[PDB]
Amino acid sequence: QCQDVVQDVPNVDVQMLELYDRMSFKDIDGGVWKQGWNIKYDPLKYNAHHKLKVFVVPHSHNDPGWIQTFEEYYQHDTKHILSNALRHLHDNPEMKFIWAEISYFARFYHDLGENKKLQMKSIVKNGQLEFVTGGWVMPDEANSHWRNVLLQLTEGQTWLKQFMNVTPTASWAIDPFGHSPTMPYILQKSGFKNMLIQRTHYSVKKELAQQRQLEFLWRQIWDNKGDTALFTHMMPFYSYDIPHTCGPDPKVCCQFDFKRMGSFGLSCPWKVPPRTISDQNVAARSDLLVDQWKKKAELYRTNVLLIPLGDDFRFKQNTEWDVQRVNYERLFEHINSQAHFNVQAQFGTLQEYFDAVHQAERAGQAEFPTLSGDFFTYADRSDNYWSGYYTSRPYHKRMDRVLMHYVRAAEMLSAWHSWDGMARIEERLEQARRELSLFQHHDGITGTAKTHVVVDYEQRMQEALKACQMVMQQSVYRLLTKPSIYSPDFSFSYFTLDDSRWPGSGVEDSRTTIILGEDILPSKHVVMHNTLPHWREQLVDFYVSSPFVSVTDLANNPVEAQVSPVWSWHHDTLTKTIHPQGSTTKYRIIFKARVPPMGLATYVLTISDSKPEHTSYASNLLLRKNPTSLPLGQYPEDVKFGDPREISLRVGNGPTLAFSEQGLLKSIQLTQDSPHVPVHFKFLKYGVRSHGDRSGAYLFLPNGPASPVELGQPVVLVTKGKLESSVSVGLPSVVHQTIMRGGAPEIRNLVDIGSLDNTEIVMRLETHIDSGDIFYTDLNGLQFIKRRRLDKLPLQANYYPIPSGMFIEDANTRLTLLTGQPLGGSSLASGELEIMQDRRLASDDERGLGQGVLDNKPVLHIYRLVLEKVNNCVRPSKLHPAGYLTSAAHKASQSLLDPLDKFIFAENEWIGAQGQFGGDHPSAREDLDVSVMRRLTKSSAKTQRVGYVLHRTNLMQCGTPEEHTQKLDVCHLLPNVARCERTTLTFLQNLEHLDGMVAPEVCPMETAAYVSSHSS
Ligand SMILES: *[C@@H]1O[C@H](CO)[C@@H](O)[C@H](O)[C@H]1NC(C)=O
Ligand SMILES: N[C@@H]1C[C@H](O)[C@H](O)[C@@H]1O
Ligand SMILES: [Zn+2]
Repeated sequence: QCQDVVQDVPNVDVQMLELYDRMSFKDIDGGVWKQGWNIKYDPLKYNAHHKLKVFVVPHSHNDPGWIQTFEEYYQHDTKHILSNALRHLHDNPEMKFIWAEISYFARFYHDLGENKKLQMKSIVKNGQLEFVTGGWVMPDEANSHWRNVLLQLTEGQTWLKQFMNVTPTASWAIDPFGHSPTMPYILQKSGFKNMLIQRTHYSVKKELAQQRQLEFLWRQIWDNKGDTALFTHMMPFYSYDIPHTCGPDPKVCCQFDFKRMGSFGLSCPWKVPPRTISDQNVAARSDLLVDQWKKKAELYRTNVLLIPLGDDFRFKQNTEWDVQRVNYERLFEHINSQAHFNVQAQFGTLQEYFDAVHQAERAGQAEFPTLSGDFFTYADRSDNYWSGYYTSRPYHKRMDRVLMHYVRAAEMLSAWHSWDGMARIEERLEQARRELSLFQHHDGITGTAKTHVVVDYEQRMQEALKACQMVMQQSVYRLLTKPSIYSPDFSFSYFTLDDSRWPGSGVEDSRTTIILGEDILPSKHVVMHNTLPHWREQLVDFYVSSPFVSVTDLANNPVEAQVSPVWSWHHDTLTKTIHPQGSTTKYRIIFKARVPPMGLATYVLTISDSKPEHTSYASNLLLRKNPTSLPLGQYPEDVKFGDPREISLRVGNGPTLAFSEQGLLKSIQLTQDSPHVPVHFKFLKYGVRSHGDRSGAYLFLPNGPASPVELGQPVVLVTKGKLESSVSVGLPSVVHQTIMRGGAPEIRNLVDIGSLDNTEIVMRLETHIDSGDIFYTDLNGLQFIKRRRLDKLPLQANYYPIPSGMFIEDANTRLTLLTGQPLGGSSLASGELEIMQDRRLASDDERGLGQGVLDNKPVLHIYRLVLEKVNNCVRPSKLHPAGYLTSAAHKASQSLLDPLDKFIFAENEWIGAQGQFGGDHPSAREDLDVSVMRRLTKSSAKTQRVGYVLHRTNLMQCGTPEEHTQKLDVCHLLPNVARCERTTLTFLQNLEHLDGMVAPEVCPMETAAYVSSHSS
């Protein structure tokens, strides 16, 4: 039976929200362990029959971009680290090394001669070089979507299986800025047995260390039974560098970083340098080091101790390999032979550490606590909370979500067929997956890299978008053209993509107008794709060169349509106002597209000489004092003008929205009867401190609560149509738009912070919902976690990642804000929600980036706003740490992240065109998604294989029958199935051979992967 994820509160030893409520977070000086205490141990704890086993694990943290680009670091540092690791591990059989970032390792290995490839394979096979995690990168855990965490994990592990014949089962995450339970969720479903984390709040490290709870079985917050649990090691100290990994006193541990004696340009800030180990000092040196090790061991439950030995881009020079290796070997020889220490120390790997810990556990020497929750928001010291990077470089955060969807759609659309090598499908998909995967790095999507590195990530993602477009349009042409007519040129553009929300109106004028005319071209085919596994209707829009356009399906049935002007906003330097201009040569046509599950639907746009029967025209009202005319070319309705005033709008039988005279929402009425519920949007600004620590790309250090943006008398544009209405207003730094299509409104903000230095712009919602101190935010687009706003912590500590949505509720009412981009946000008072839009910061914030954030560019942020009655919903109890979306909020999120794709046929006539693809595909319940569909074999494989990742969310029961759907069996989506297997989520291991070749659907909050084999 499926676990109930709502009604049983798991019993765990440590529940992070409960721990937060209880903890006092006092920042006291703990002595040499600044954020701890003076650790004491009983020397008689170890003896001949109970020794301390110490694993020193050499490592090198290699950022795939940060202060230099990926390729710059590869040429300057990483290729030398890997070349010298190969040499020194080969020559020194007891030395060990771990490696995390497969993007760099693949970059290196493919440039090796065969002789060196063979030597590399041998030091991996014999266990000297060990891959940890084996993702393409070490990803951010706050802003990343779980689908892209899995994508990058799969990209790295598929490479490693192919070329190194290994699949890591231990994860190493020493640098992401706070940690998410989405990681153990994905890793445990991908064969992992152990993971390690580091950047958790210094007060959490102290609290868990005092209880010896730094090693725990980390389960998901809803998991009563514990089947999601993954053994997790949290490192105890302030950094992963050598001063903070040997033991609690960095002034002592720095003396054991043998790269700091001077010739390498490094030194010890605690003013005592390392000394070369010799026969004359090894006993004293070992005394000092073993005492640090035994203090660190006090914080953990077994007699097996992990000592990382590394730092950023370490193990580069041959002289550095020698100075670390030779000095540690001298220490190990002395320590291991001096019975009075009762220690056995050696170089080891991460897996070796975890294997020895679990051998101790099985021998009955330790029992580990259970834990649920997350580790946000991180602070490394004092009040320095790392909530700034939840928003930094928001243009690229939004681009991540656009590319996420494009990769999914290109892999799915092209998976239906096998393609000849000449089509370059696999090549373009590999490039797209790798550039998106690279951006999941903890200096990519986080917005914490130097300006020229951000430009490199953007250029890579632009090439990845172009790759996706090529694959998608080739696939649409093949899926919708009569097979005996299909005659592809794999370099040709049969369709171009039309995307209404990226980069966005006002960000780039990149959309193509469909040009129709009696003397050039009467009509145009367009095609919509729906990547979701259920039938979808959704309004779509295109630019057209006439307002007199009508739409038909490919059975020539008329489709109701609305035409609206194309409005653009200009900051007018002559009048010093922000106001809209309408085009006099292009127009927007909007209509409802109905598209099969995982399918395609074709429509035709036809010009006529006059208003067509099934096309209506929106009215337009410009509210401002001092108006001037707004001609619209051939558009048949004249614009109307008026002074600023409150206005109300309703589309279809949907909610009625009321707006202030400044163009901002004031209330929502859900039904014709019901109350006008206050829901007010407001824009505010945070500044930066003029004394003490400055906000930068990582840190948010506001100078108090936000202050309202002074709005003046902004110009408001109201467009009212049968199918779509909107209110748009030109505010300082934001063109804010509320769009209504008959259900939950859509909000679009065109955010241009301009030259406003030391400013963070926030969008706040004010309501009467009696939420108190509780609010909910998501983790990686996968789950919603309960937050409690703690007044004992500063403002910036109450900011959390908002990777896809947030909500507040009381007994009767909920307000959910869904996002199309990860941003930071909070609820700083009962009834409020707020989300940061952009931040422009002049100073560096002392974490090594060496710049502020002064490279802002206009970005179009998108949202959905769902106000709902929830008193009839079956919700978790007050003690449950999770929350769950309603059906309407989940569908609104899907509308933002995986919209219909739109294709415009590029030539004048499409011969052989077909009207639909996928009409026979099952329309699966609403809580189930086909997150990934990917063909895993090239055309030369006799047995083709297609992989699917199926995710089922959990939606609240609120009494809507909402029913009859068809079972989805992904293993029968392609014909001639010969086998169906359940696999790990990376597709790399078969877990179950399935009866009747049927892939079962999954339980709420579960994710499974299946591979179908076809003998076609
Ligand atoms: C891959 O490793 C497995 C595990 O022992 C081994 O049996 C197999 O032969 C290896 N494949 C090769 C040799 O590349
Ligand atoms: N350890 C530092 C943090 C910075 O953001 C970059 O990821 C470096 O590795
Ligand atoms: Zn890093």
